[PDB]
Amino acid sequence: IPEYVDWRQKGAVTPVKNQGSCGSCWAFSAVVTIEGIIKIRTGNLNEYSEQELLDCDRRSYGCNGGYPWSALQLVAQYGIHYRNTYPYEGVQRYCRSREKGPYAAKTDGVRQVQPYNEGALLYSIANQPVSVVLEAAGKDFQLYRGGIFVGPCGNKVDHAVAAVGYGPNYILIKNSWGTGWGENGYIRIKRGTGNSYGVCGLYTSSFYPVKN
Ligand SMILES: *[C@@H](C(=O)O)[C@H](O)C(=O)N[C@@H](CC(C)C)C(=O)NCCCCNC(N)=[NH2+]
Repeated sequence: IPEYVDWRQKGAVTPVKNQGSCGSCWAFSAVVTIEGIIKIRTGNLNEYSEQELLDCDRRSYGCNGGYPWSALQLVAQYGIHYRNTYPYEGVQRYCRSREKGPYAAKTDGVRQVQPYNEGALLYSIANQPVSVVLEAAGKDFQLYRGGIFVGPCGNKVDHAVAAVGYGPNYILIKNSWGTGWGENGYIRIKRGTGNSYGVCGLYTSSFYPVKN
């Protein structure tokens, strides 16, 4: 795998989104990985529905949080609609996937990166955007404006985001806090520290969709 990956440069990343107050990061993270794998496999970059996962993932708890793995398993089992078909409302509502016609995309499964293993995560990022989790509760992360983020942070992971690239010192993260946070909505998080957890627990729980 190469020294640099940046799926934005491959046209595989949609604009940065803002989840708002709803604890829907798990769905945004999942959606980033679906948009990416659909671009990688088909050549078209589309936006898909975080709201659909929020409403329809019966293992998640809506705006009270959820599981990126559950959302990706939902897109592989049923599918997902375009974002314009099922727009983001920032609140869990009834599942309306039935009422919006056939799905726009469907994946074939979900694979987990071997946790606590930087190279395994880098290998998955070289192939596609990856859903990852991290500790975002610290003010250092909350107030991050730019640069390669080194913390301070613990590994108490609480926030799902998406890894869309990396470099020699960093992993490139698409957050769902709008375009005014970080580096136009992105954060570069230090890697190569020898901490199995990753900076901010970045290697704790990482998933990506599989699409044949
Ligand atoms: C993410 C966010 O919007 O910042 C949101 O809080 C979330 O999904 N958190 C996850 C933790 C990370 C994805 C690792 C979470 O808490 N998942 C477990 C389910 C939520 C807690 N349980 C209930 N019943 N609400």
